[PDB]
Amino acid sequence: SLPDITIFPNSSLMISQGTFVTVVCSYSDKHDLYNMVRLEKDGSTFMEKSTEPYKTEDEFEIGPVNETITGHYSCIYSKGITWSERSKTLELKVIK
Repeated sequence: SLPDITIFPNSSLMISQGTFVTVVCSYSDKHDLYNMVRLEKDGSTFMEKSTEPYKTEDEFEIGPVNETITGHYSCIYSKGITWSERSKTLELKVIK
């Protein structure tokens, strides 16, 4: 194999205007328990859908991006009104 590189901190990403972004929400171990997944942006629901029946990843394609896409994002998995769990938060900054 070729070498790899990883840099920290990596929670804040730069994204060019007109880019297509893919957000991959994932829930190891517990995915079958939750029937909805939502992408939260800046404290409110941005996109949502039913979870995949047979994979543990749920993708949201966001593109082409503009300035409205700048913000903080997290994935929340839920069932009904009572149960929900959230991921870490990532920051996107869209640049022109």
